[PDB]
Amino acid sequence: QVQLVESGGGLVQAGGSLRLSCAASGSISSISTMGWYRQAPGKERELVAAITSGGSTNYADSVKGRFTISRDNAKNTVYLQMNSLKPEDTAVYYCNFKYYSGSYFYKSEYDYWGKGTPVTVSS
Repeated sequence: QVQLVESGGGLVQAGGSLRLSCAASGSISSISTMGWYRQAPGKERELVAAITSGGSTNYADSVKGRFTISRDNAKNTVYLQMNSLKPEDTAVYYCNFKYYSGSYFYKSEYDYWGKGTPVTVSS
């Protein structure tokens, strides 16, 4: 019933797996893009996975073939199944919802994000 609150993170050893989830604000299909950004202390924000309203997915190089972004319309929830975790994946993960609107005279781009969740992959 709570939204824009990333859950499912924690501490796991290398090779482990986690599954992060985030509920959307209303109809998750009204969304235009859903992404899972991550940032480690001392490092810059980086996009890890991004699904479009059509299902087209994009991934990063380090996470390709390991992390899997996905969506459930019934539960209005975006999912990131992280697998074969490596210590270089330790960071705080944020979920972002991008909404595009416009007409022949204007263009609006809303971005809503959550508080994040920590992921610690131990060596």
